[PDB]
Amino acid sequence: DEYTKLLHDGIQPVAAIDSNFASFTYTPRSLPEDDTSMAILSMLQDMNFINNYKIDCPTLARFCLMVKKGYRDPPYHNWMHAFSVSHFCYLLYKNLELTNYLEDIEIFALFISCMCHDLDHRGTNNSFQVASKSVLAALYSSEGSVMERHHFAQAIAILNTHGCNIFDHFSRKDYQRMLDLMRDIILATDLAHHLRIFKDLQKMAEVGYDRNNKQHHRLLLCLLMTSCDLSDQTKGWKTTRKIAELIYKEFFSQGDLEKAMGNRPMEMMDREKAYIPELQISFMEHIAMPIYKLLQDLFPKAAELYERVASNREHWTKVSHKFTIRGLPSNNSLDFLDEELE
Ligand SMILES: Sc1ccc(Cc2ccc(Cl)cc2Cl)nn1
Ligand SMILES: [Mg+2]
Ligand code: NA
Ligand SMILES: [Zn+2]
Repeated sequence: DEYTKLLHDGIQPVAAIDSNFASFTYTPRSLPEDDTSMAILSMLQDMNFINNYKIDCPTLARFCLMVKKGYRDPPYHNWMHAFSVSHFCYLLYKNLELTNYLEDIEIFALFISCMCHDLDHRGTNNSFQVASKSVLAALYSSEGSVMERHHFAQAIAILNTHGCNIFDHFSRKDYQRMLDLMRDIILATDLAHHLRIFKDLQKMAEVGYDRNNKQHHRLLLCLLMTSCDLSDQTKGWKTTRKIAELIYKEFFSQGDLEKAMGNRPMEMMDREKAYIPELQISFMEHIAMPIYKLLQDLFPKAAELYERVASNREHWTKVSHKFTIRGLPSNNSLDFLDEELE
Protein backbone atom coordinates (compact mmCIF):
# COMPACT_ATOMS: atom_id res chain seq x y z
CA ASP A 1 0.00 0.00 0.00
CA GLU A 2 1.52 3.34 -1.19
CA TYR A 3 0.07 5.32 1.73
CA THR A 4 0.96 2.95 4.58
CA LYS A 5 4.40 2.34 3.00
CA LEU A 6 4.93 6.11 2.62
CA LEU A 7 3.81 6.60 6.26
CA HIS A 8 6.24 3.84 7.34
CA ASP A 9 9.00 5.39 5.23
CA GLY A 10 8.79 8.37 7.59
CA ILE A 11 11.12 11.10 6.29
CA GLN A 12 14.60 9.87 5.25
CA PRO A 13 17.70 12.09 5.17
CA VAL A 14 18.95 12.68 1.61
CA ALA A 15 22.16 10.75 2.51
CA ALA A 16 19.92 7.63 2.78
CA ILE A 17 19.03 8.02 -0.94
CA ASP A 18 22.46 8.78 -2.49
CA SER A 19 25.66 10.66 -1.56
CA ASN A 20 25.36 12.45 -4.96
CA PHE A 21 21.63 13.29 -4.51
CA ALA A 22 22.36 17.06 -4.32
CA SER A 23 24.84 16.98 -7.27
CA PHE A 24 24.13 18.40 -10.75
CA THR A 25 25.55 15.08 -12.05
CA TYR A 26 22.73 13.09 -10.38
CA THR A 27 20.02 11.73 -12.70
CA PRO A 28 16.73 11.59 -10.74
CA ARG A 29 15.13 9.38 -13.41
CA SER A 30 17.46 6.60 -12.13
CA LEU A 31 15.44 6.46 -8.86
CA PRO A 32 12.75 3.73 -8.85
CA GLU A 33 9.29 5.27 -9.31
CA ASP A 34 8.06 3.55 -6.11
CA ASP A 35 10.71 5.53 -4.12
CA THR A 36 9.97 8.97 -5.59
CA SER A 37 7.25 10.04 -3.10
CA MET A 38 9.70 9.27 -0.26
CA ALA A 39 12.32 11.40 -2.09
CA ILE A 40 9.87 14.32 -2.35
CA LEU A 41 9.43 14.23 1.45
CA SER A 42 13.22 13.99 1.93
CA MET A 43 13.84 17.06 -0.23
CA LEU A 44 11.18 19.11 1.57
CA GLN A 45 12.73 18.08 4.91
CA ASP A 46 16.28 18.87 3.70
CA MET A 47 15.15 22.38 2.61
CA ASN A 48 13.56 22.77 6.11
CA PHE A 49 10.05 23.56 4.76
CA ILE A 50 8.23 20.87 6.77
CA ASN A 51 9.41 22.31 10.12
CA ASN A 52 9.51 26.02 9.17
CA TYR A 53 5.93 26.01 7.80
CA LYS A 54 4.59 23.47 10.34
CA ILE A 55 3.43 21.09 7.60
CA ASP A 56 1.38 18.12 8.84
CA CYS A 57 3.27 15.02 7.64
CA PRO A 58 0.23 12.75 7.05
CA THR A 59 -1.46 15.56 5.07
CA LEU A 60 1.77 16.04 3.07
CA ALA A 61 1.98 12.27 2.43
CA ARG A 62 -1.60 12.31 1.10
CA PHE A 63 -0.88 15.45 -0.96
CA CYS A 64 2.21 13.83 -2.53
CA LEU A 65 0.25 10.66 -3.40
CA MET A 66 -2.62 12.70 -4.89
CA VAL A 67 -0.20 14.79 -7.00
CA LYS A 68 1.56 11.59 -8.24
CA LYS A 69 -1.86 10.01 -9.02
CA GLY A 70 -2.91 13.18 -10.87
CA TYR A 71 -0.36 12.42 -13.62
CA ARG A 72 -1.39 10.19 -16.53
CA ASP A 73 0.97 7.94 -18.54
CA PRO A 74 1.89 9.57 -21.84
CA PRO A 75 5.51 8.87 -22.82
CA TYR A 76 7.00 12.18 -21.56
CA HIS A 77 4.47 14.25 -19.54
CA ASN A 78 4.09 11.80 -16.63
CA TRP A 79 4.97 11.74 -12.91
CA MET A 80 8.65 10.96 -13.60
CA HIS A 81 8.86 14.28 -15.49
CA ALA A 82 7.29 16.17 -12.54
CA PHE A 83 9.59 14.32 -10.12
CA SER A 84 12.76 15.10 -12.10
CA VAL A 85 11.66 18.77 -12.47
CA SER A 86 11.11 18.96 -8.68
CA HIS A 87 14.50 17.34 -8.05
CA PHE A 88 16.17 20.02 -10.19
CA CYS A 89 14.46 22.71 -8.08
CA TYR A 90 16.08 21.06 -5.06
CA LEU A 91 19.45 21.04 -6.90
CA LEU A 92 19.15 24.79 -7.55
CA TYR A 93 18.33 25.41 -3.87
CA LYS A 94 21.37 23.38 -2.75
CA ASN A 95 23.94 24.47 -5.38
CA LEU A 96 22.96 28.08 -6.13
CA GLU A 97 22.06 28.85 -2.47
CA LEU A 98 18.65 30.29 -3.47
CA THR A 99 17.78 31.44 0.09
CA ASN A 100 20.31 34.28 -0.43
CA TYR A 101 18.30 35.54 -3.46
CA LEU A 102 14.59 34.63 -2.93
CA GLU A 103 12.22 34.43 0.09
CA ASP A 104 11.68 31.04 1.83
CA ILE A 105 7.99 31.06 0.71
CA GLU A 106 8.83 31.75 -2.98
CA ILE A 107 11.26 28.78 -3.03
CA PHE A 108 8.68 26.55 -1.31
CA ALA A 109 6.06 27.66 -3.90
CA LEU A 110 8.56 26.95 -6.71
CA PHE A 111 9.06 23.36 -5.49
CA ILE A 112 5.34 22.63 -5.05
CA SER A 113 4.75 24.21 -8.47
CA CYS A 114 7.36 21.87 -10.00
CA MET A 115 5.44 18.90 -8.55
CA CYS A 116 2.09 20.12 -9.91
CA HIS A 117 2.99 21.94 -13.12
CA ASP A 118 1.90 19.29 -15.68
CA LEU A 119 -1.01 17.68 -13.70
CA ASP A 120 -3.49 15.77 -15.93
CA HIS A 121 -1.38 16.19 -19.09
CA ARG A 122 -2.81 13.69 -21.62
CA GLY A 123 0.11 13.76 -24.08
CA THR A 124 -1.49 16.34 -26.38
CA ASN A 125 -0.42 19.90 -27.14
CA ASN A 126 -2.77 22.03 -29.27
CA SER A 127 -1.59 25.26 -27.67
CA PHE A 128 0.62 26.96 -30.28
CA GLN A 129 -2.04 29.00 -32.15
CA VAL A 130 0.11 29.45 -35.27
CA ALA A 131 -1.10 29.09 -38.88
CA SER A 132 2.21 27.72 -40.19
CA LYS A 133 3.09 24.12 -39.32
CA SER A 134 6.80 25.04 -39.20
CA VAL A 135 8.80 24.35 -36.03
CA LEU A 136 10.09 27.95 -36.33
CA ALA A 137 6.53 29.29 -35.85
CA ALA A 138 6.29 27.21 -32.65
CA LEU A 139 9.80 28.28 -31.46
CA TYR A 140 8.99 32.00 -31.85
CA SER A 141 5.28 32.10 -30.87
CA SER A 142 4.49 34.31 -27.86
CA GLU A 143 0.74 33.56 -27.76
CA GLY A 144 -1.26 30.41 -27.15
CA SER A 145 -4.22 28.70 -25.49
CA VAL A 146 -2.61 28.40 -22.00
CA MET A 147 -3.09 24.71 -21.05
CA GLU A 148 -1.27 25.67 -17.83
CA ARG A 149 -4.49 27.11 -16.33
CA HIS A 150 -5.81 23.50 -16.23
CA HIS A 151 -2.63 22.18 -14.55
CA PHE A 152 -3.06 24.86 -11.85
CA ALA A 153 -6.80 24.11 -11.50
CA GLN A 154 -5.92 20.44 -10.90
CA ALA A 155 -3.42 21.50 -8.19
CA ILE A 156 -6.09 23.58 -6.40
CA ALA A 157 -8.58 20.68 -6.74
CA ILE A 158 -6.08 18.50 -4.82
CA LEU A 159 -5.64 21.18 -2.09
CA ASN A 160 -9.47 21.44 -1.88
CA THR A 161 -9.72 17.64 -1.34
CA HIS A 162 -10.51 16.75 2.29
CA GLY A 163 -7.31 15.76 4.13
CA CYS A 164 -4.93 17.05 1.39
CA ASN A 165 -4.58 20.79 2.10
CA ILE A 166 -0.97 21.13 3.25
CA PHE A 167 -1.46 24.93 3.61
CA ASP A 168 -4.84 25.14 5.45
CA HIS A 169 -3.23 26.18 8.77
CA PHE A 170 -1.57 29.20 7.03
CA SER A 171 -2.78 32.75 7.64
CA ARG A 172 -5.27 34.00 5.01
CA LYS A 173 -2.54 36.29 3.61
CA ASP A 174 0.13 33.53 3.42
CA TYR A 175 -2.43 31.09 1.95
CA GLN A 176 -3.35 33.57 -0.82
CA ARG A 177 0.37 34.38 -1.35
CA MET A 178 1.20 30.66 -1.82
CA LEU A 179 -1.69 30.07 -4.27
CA ASP A 180 -0.86 33.25 -6.25
CA LEU A 181 2.79 32.09 -6.46
CA MET A 182 1.71 28.61 -7.62
CA ARG A 183 -0.52 30.15 -10.31
CA ASP A 184 2.17 32.51 -11.60
CA ILE A 185 4.92 29.85 -11.54
CA ILE A 186 2.82 27.13 -13.22
CA LEU A 187 1.65 29.66 -15.89
CA ALA A 188 5.37 30.44 -16.47
CA THR A 189 5.93 26.89 -17.83
CA ASP A 190 4.11 28.01 -21.02
CA LEU A 191 6.88 28.57 -23.60
CA ALA A 192 4.73 31.42 -25.05
CA HIS A 193 4.92 33.09 -21.61
CA HIS A 194 8.72 32.61 -21.53
CA LEU A 195 8.95 34.24 -24.99
CA ARG A 196 6.74 37.15 -23.83
CA ILE A 197 9.04 37.84 -20.85
CA PHE A 198 12.39 37.04 -22.50
CA LYS A 199 13.35 40.67 -23.15
CA ASP A 200 12.67 41.50 -19.46
CA LEU A 201 14.82 38.51 -18.39
CA GLN A 202 17.66 39.83 -20.60
CA LYS A 203 17.30 43.31 -19.05
CA MET A 204 17.46 41.83 -15.53
CA ALA A 205 20.64 39.86 -16.40
CA GLU A 206 22.18 43.01 -17.98
CA VAL A 207 21.57 45.36 -15.01
CA GLY A 208 22.23 42.60 -12.44
CA TYR A 209 19.86 40.75 -10.10
CA ASP A 210 18.64 42.95 -7.23
CA ARG A 211 17.44 40.84 -4.25
CA ASN A 212 15.47 43.92 -3.03
CA ASN A 213 13.60 44.33 -6.36
CA LYS A 214 10.22 42.51 -6.29
CA GLN A 215 9.86 42.42 -10.10
CA HIS A 216 13.26 40.68 -10.20
CA HIS A 217 11.95 38.05 -7.75
CA ARG A 218 8.98 37.45 -10.14
CA LEU A 219 11.20 37.20 -13.22
CA LEU A 220 13.76 34.96 -11.49
CA LEU A 221 11.01 32.54 -10.38
CA CYS A 222 9.86 32.23 -14.01
CA LEU A 223 13.45 31.63 -15.22
CA LEU A 224 14.11 29.01 -12.52
CA MET A 225 10.83 27.23 -13.35
CA THR A 226 11.67 26.94 -17.06
CA SER A 227 15.20 25.81 -16.12
CA CYS A 228 13.65 23.01 -14.00
CA ASP A 229 11.23 22.07 -16.80
CA LEU A 230 14.09 21.63 -19.31
CA SER A 231 16.63 20.11 -16.88
CA ASP A 232 16.73 16.73 -18.68
CA GLN A 233 19.04 18.58 -21.12
CA THR A 234 21.62 19.32 -18.38
CA LYS A 235 22.55 15.65 -17.75
CA GLY A 236 24.58 13.36 -20.06
CA TRP A 237 24.02 12.08 -23.59
CA LYS A 238 21.97 9.08 -22.49
CA THR A 239 19.38 11.32 -20.79
CA THR A 240 18.96 13.71 -23.74
CA ARG A 241 18.73 10.71 -26.12
CA LYS A 242 16.11 8.89 -24.00
CA ILE A 243 14.05 12.03 -23.46
CA ALA A 244 14.03 12.79 -27.22
CA GLU A 245 12.55 9.30 -27.76
CA LEU A 246 9.82 10.08 -25.20
CA ILE A 247 9.03 13.60 -26.50
CA TYR A 248 8.74 12.39 -30.10
CA LYS A 249 6.82 9.20 -29.27
CA GLU A 250 4.33 11.49 -27.52
CA PHE A 251 4.27 14.04 -30.38
CA PHE A 252 3.92 11.37 -33.09
CA SER A 253 0.93 9.73 -31.36
CA GLN A 254 -0.84 13.12 -31.60
CA GLY A 255 0.35 13.79 -35.14
CA ASP A 256 -0.48 10.28 -36.39
CA LEU A 257 -4.09 10.79 -35.27
CA GLU A 258 -4.31 14.30 -36.77
CA LYS A 259 -3.02 13.00 -40.13
CA ALA A 260 -5.36 9.97 -40.02
CA MET A 261 -8.33 12.34 -39.44
CA GLY A 262 -7.31 14.48 -42.47
CA ASN A 263 -5.78 17.38 -40.52
CA ARG A 264 -2.32 18.96 -40.84
CA PRO A 265 -0.12 18.34 -37.79
CA MET A 266 2.68 20.61 -36.64
CA GLU A 267 5.82 19.53 -38.50
CA MET A 268 7.59 18.36 -35.31
CA MET A 269 4.63 15.99 -34.72
CA ASP A 270 4.68 14.61 -38.28
CA ARG A 271 6.91 11.52 -38.44
CA GLU A 272 7.29 12.06 -42.22
CA LYS A 273 8.72 15.60 -41.72
CA ALA A 274 10.37 15.47 -38.25
CA TYR A 275 14.16 15.17 -38.38
CA ILE A 276 14.78 14.56 -34.70
CA PRO A 277 18.47 15.53 -34.40
CA GLU A 278 17.82 18.77 -36.32
CA LEU A 279 14.74 19.53 -34.21
CA GLN A 280 16.71 18.93 -30.99
CA ILE A 281 19.46 21.27 -32.20
CA SER A 282 16.84 23.94 -33.02
CA PHE A 283 15.09 23.66 -29.63
CA MET A 284 18.43 23.76 -27.81
CA GLU A 285 19.73 26.81 -29.72
CA HIS A 286 16.42 28.76 -29.66
CA ILE A 287 15.10 27.93 -26.18
CA ALA A 288 17.26 25.79 -23.86
CA MET A 289 20.73 27.28 -24.29
CA PRO A 290 19.54 30.88 -23.83
CA ILE A 291 17.73 29.89 -20.59
CA TYR A 292 20.86 28.31 -19.08
CA LYS A 293 22.99 31.19 -20.39
CA LEU A 294 20.70 33.65 -18.52
CA LEU A 295 20.97 31.40 -15.46
CA GLN A 296 24.81 31.47 -15.72
CA ASP A 297 24.76 35.28 -16.15
CA LEU A 298 22.86 35.58 -12.82
CA PHE A 299 24.54 32.62 -11.03
CA PRO A 300 28.19 31.84 -11.93
CA LYS A 301 27.79 28.43 -10.16
CA ALA A 302 25.25 27.52 -12.92
CA ALA A 303 27.99 27.66 -15.60
CA GLU A 304 28.32 23.85 -15.67
CA LEU A 305 24.61 23.54 -16.59
CA TYR A 306 24.98 25.75 -19.67
CA GLU A 307 28.15 23.86 -20.69
CA ARG A 308 26.31 20.49 -20.36
CA VAL A 309 23.45 21.75 -22.56
CA ALA A 310 25.95 23.12 -25.09
CA SER A 311 27.80 19.75 -25.04
CA ASN A 312 24.52 17.89 -25.66
CA ARG A 313 23.76 20.26 -28.58
CA GLU A 314 27.16 19.37 -30.06
CA HIS A 315 26.34 15.61 -29.61
CA TRP A 316 23.08 16.07 -31.56
CA THR A 317 25.00 18.08 -34.18
CA LYS A 318 27.48 15.17 -34.64
CA VAL A 319 24.49 12.81 -34.93
CA SER A 320 22.88 15.04 -37.59
CA HIS A 321 26.09 15.01 -39.68
CA LYS A 322 26.42 11.17 -39.57
CA PHE A 323 22.73 10.10 -39.69
CA THR A 324 19.49 11.17 -41.36
CA ILE A 325 16.91 10.27 -38.71
CA ARG A 326 13.43 11.10 -40.01
CA GLY A 327 10.77 10.02 -37.52
CA LEU A 328 11.32 7.13 -35.10
CA PRO A 329 11.88 3.44 -35.78
CA SER A 330 9.08 0.96 -35.01
CA ASN A 331 10.53 0.28 -31.52
CA ASN A 332 10.88 4.03 -30.76
CA SER A 333 14.57 3.59 -29.77
CA LEU A 334 17.63 5.51 -30.97
CA ASP A 335 19.87 3.79 -28.38
CA PHE A 336 22.30 2.69 -31.15
CA LEU A 337 23.51 6.33 -31.07
CA ASP A 338 25.16 5.82 -27.66
CA GLU A 339 27.80 3.56 -29.24
CA GLU A 340 28.19 5.90 -32.26
CA LEU A 341 29.23 8.84 -30.08
CA GLU A 342 31.33 6.50 -27.84
S1 LIG B 1 14.59 19.47 -24.99
C1 LIG B 1 13.16 19.51 -26.00
C2 LIG B 1 11.96 20.01 -25.48
C3 LIG B 1 10.85 20.03 -26.32
C4 LIG B 1 10.99 19.57 -27.63
C5 LIG B 1 9.81 19.57 -28.58
C6 LIG B 1 9.39 20.99 -28.88
C7 LIG B 1 8.47 21.60 -28.03
C8 LIG B 1 8.06 22.90 -28.25
C9 LIG B 1 8.57 23.60 -29.33
CL1 LIG B 1 8.09 25.23 -29.61
C10 LIG B 1 9.49 23.01 -30.18
C11 LIG B 1 9.90 21.71 -29.97
CL2 LIG B 1 11.05 21.06 -31.09
N1 LIG B 1 12.16 19.11 -28.04
N2 LIG B 1 13.20 19.08 -27.26
MG1 LIG C 1 3.82 21.87 -19.29
NA1 NA D 1 6.30 20.22 -21.59
ZN1 LIG E 1 6.77 20.17 -17.84
